[PDB]
Amino acid sequence: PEWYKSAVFYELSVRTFQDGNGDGKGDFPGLTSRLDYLKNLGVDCLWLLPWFPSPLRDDGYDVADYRGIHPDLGTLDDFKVFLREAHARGLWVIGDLVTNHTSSDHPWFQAARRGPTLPDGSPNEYHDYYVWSDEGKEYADTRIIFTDTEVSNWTLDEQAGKYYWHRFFASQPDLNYDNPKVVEELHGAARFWLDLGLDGFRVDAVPYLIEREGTSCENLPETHEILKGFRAMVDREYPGRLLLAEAEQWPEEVVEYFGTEAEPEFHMCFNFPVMPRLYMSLKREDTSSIREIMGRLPKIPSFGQWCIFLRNHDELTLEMVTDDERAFMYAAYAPDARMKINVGIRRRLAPLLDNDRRRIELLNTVLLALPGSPVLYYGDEIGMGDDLGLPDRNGVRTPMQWNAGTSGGFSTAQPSDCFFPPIQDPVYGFGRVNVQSQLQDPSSLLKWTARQLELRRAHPAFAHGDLTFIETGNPAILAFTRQYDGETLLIVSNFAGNAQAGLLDLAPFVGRAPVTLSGASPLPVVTGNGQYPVVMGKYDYYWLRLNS
Amino acid sequence: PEWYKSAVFYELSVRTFQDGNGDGKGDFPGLTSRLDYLKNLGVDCLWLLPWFPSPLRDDGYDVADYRGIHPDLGTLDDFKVFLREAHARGLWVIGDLVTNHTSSDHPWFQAARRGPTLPDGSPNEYHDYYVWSDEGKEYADTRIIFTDTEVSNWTLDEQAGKYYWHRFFASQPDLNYDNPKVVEELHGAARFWLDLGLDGFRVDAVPYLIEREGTSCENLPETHEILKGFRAMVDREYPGRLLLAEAEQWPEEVVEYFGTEAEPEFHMCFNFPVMPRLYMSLKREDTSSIREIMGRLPKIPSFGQWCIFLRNHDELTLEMVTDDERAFMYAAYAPDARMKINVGIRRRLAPLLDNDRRRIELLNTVLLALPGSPVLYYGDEIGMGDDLGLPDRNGVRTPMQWNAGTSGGFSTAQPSDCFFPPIQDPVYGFGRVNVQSQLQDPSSLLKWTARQLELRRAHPAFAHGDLTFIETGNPAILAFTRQYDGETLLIVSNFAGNAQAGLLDLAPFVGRAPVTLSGASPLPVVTGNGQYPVVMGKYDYYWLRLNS
Ligand SMILES: [Ca+2]
Ligand SMILES: [Ca+2]
Ligand SMILES: [Mg+2]
Ligand SMILES: [Mg+2]
Repeated sequence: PEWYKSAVFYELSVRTFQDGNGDGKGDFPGLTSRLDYLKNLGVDCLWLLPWFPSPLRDDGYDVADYRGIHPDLGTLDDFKVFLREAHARGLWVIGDLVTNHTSSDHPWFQAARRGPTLPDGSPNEYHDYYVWSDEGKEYADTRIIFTDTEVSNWTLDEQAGKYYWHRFFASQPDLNYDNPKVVEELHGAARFWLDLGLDGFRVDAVPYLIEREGTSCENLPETHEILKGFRAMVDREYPGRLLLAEAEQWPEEVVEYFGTEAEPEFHMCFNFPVMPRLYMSLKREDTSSIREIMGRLPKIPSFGQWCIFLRNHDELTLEMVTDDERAFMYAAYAPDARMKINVGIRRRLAPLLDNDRRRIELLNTVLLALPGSPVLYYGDEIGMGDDLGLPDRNGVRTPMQWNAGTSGGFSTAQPSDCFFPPIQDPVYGFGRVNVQSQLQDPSSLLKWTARQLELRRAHPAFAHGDLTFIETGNPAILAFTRQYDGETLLIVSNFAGNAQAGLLDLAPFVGRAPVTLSGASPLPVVTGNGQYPVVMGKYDYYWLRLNS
Repeated sequence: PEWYKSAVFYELSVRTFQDGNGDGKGDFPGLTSRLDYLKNLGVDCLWLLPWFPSPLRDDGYDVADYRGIHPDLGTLDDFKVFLREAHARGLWVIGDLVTNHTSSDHPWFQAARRGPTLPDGSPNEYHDYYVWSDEGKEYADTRIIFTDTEVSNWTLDEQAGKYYWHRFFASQPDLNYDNPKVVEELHGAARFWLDLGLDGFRVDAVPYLIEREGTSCENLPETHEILKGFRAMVDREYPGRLLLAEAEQWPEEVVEYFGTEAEPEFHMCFNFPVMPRLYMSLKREDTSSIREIMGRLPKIPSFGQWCIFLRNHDELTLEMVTDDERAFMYAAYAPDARMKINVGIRRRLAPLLDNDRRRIELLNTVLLALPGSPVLYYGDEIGMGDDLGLPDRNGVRTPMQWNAGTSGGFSTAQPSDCFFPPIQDPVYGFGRVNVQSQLQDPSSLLKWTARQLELRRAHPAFAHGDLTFIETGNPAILAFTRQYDGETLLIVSNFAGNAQAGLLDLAPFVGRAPVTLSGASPLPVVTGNGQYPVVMGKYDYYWLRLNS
């Protein structure tokens, strides 16, 4: 199998991970000094949030120069040196190719807003790089994604005197992909970084490339054609590199971003369908949704691989769930109106689960058992907290907490002088939660994560095997098998907060002796009926092999 | 039933709990301000460590005035107010009556070491308050209890020119209970405090009162008869008051300290027999030794109630276990030779269990479900650690950690200036393990202890009911029932570090459904055979009720 099927991804922001020069802002030298950490955690691949020059009105997803490194973060030679030292430690590295849009402050748009004609008479090449309208009347059949800041997907530019289109901030005008000169430019943006050694791209907001009147302007076929073109390029010109879709849609729509095998698109897609159901199942102590949503996922092509994740740098999205489910999830997980944003909840993993470690562990054993490659949001392995006094999703992006010293080890600058301020509240602050402490605690959450990644690493079934739900007879107990090679694993997870009993249907496994993946603790051999009784305490997870 | 059969006890030392005036030493004004915390924790009786005038050569167990308050700790009026404020909250308060010995700085011993006759010529009333010998020959049978420090229980006195007896430090001369004027004085001391309102006493070192040649000078008949006289005193003059005994002996000799319904002695004794066997059971993953020592305990009288604990201000003592048993506790639990003191281990509960919460929760639920009244050591409810850089068991007595402020909130004094210096290492120090953090943390070990004493309080079978083990068919799992009034409880606990299976023998409960005490989750009904399949994760505890 390909390398990315086996990997554990780890998602960090250069700017909030480690500061190297005391300016209060994370940078590449700082990241480079921390690399042994990620090596020894069990991480295989760094996913870096955007590092490009940018005015940071969406924290770097408003790219202003696809071919550089933001001054805050180091120089291009810094990047080159970090990329060298990552590969010297067996870490693959992938970027963010922000394809749908650029900053208002990108040269292309500053040039596009001059008009169709230049003041001499000749055409303005760059005007048609972007999406203009004289009235802004087009595409009304579309939803606004940033509901808490934007009123229209059309904004009037003062200079061009007409309306430009954007699915996100008006800082971030949409690029016009019916212009093949623009498709050129981002093949060329990709080649620039692929030639430097980068192993792949998270591609940003792929469902929103092409708009069309009288459609939802999401997931359209021509969008997939643009994306097949990217895969065609990378397969020919840089074999073995990764393409990783951020497609946040319903499951029938998400499987499309893989593509047939005769004409492929991405290699991997995030499993946005299950992420909200993991949390919902917890509060309801009912796993039905998990199995039904895993149910609506087709078989995917040979080269395909899901990226399973719990949280990340954006809010917990709720835009692809039922009106009912969404209401439930706010009631269970956003008690304060301050916790809500944009059809979503902006909290880090540990506070969503009340800092209860039995629950955090439970959800992480599922992340690593469900089929795919698991990606970890930085700091979620020491149990970091949110800071909601910060605006718009910055609250979950606070600086990494390395030790109990100045700014938690993030900078020698004072927390006031940090890009976002290091958390110091009595529960989740760097005085209580930091890596130093958990390296010297025999029992810490950092240690526990590393151990389960070893344990996952020691059974290739978890990364490569099939999935089959077995029926338990009690919706608080979710159970499934994963088979690959001789291995057949059995994973039983109790989503309720008191003891539960189930009656696992294991008729296909009569004769087999289940034992524990930690020290092969023996269980009764499955016999006759196939119907196996089990009892489980609070949030327990049995990880088991079915000999022979 | 009497109050002490229902109480939760909390052990603490006034000197290391709360400083009031920032002089570095804890004091009764500071303790009074924290009674809200103790009441809210669900504690019922405070047990205080000795608070008398003294030179603290054994943290005040070497007493130099029975009817004063050590000035480190306040005035006798500060003590009255504390006592008034504790009762005003429905809290009992018991003291420590050090009976066997007095400081060498006690007025008595200063007088007694002057000889059997004064200079003027009349007899010295005080000389016989202590046990003198001219040779040191006598009582050659006895063992030294402070094995690391004293070579001889006899010590020459420079001034009296003859040897004096001490079972503990040389600076703690033994009182002589063959003089009835000593029994007189300690009845009067005992009265002094009971007249002020104290709800009883822990009597210290009871086995070693009277010494007789040709015996071990422990547990003697004449030591019990002195003690029957104490019970008789409080029985008559102060009905209600608890007598409580520290008797660190094998089970048959421990049970003598209650002393039949005909002429009673103590209302309560520390269950020293089970404690080593709980720790040893956890590391063998084999609970047999817990059942064996509950068996060898004979039934105690009607007024009697065990005192169950895990840790306390002394070392985890091993003086009363096998050579093999002791070798296993030393190997499993004392990797540094330094952690050994006086046949036993000087470490706090959280270090002993590798700071592992699943394990701390395990033992504590066992503390709460075994018959007896449970006593908690101060700060093991937040998971405090130890400081081996202090001498002679003081490592487990560092100041309480209230918050992350100046000395963990124990004082405005710098930690260099505290009586003992607050713990500050990266795992257990007060920047990470403190009460502020855990009152604010939804899922803290403190909140856990409270929510888990409330469960205990909600079921009088825990306090009063019987005890019956059941057979589980797997020595890793420890099950018992407890029955009182309607209620039959069923407590199943896994002592292994990975999932275990067992077949519980529930034959006399067929037709009956076990249900969960938390959130009333019912399990499969016990049927036909009675043989109940169960599975259990890492250090699980099932607290169940049996309908109907
Ligand atoms: Ca677009
Ligand atoms: Ca004595
Ligand atoms: Mg910097
Ligand atoms: Mg003081």
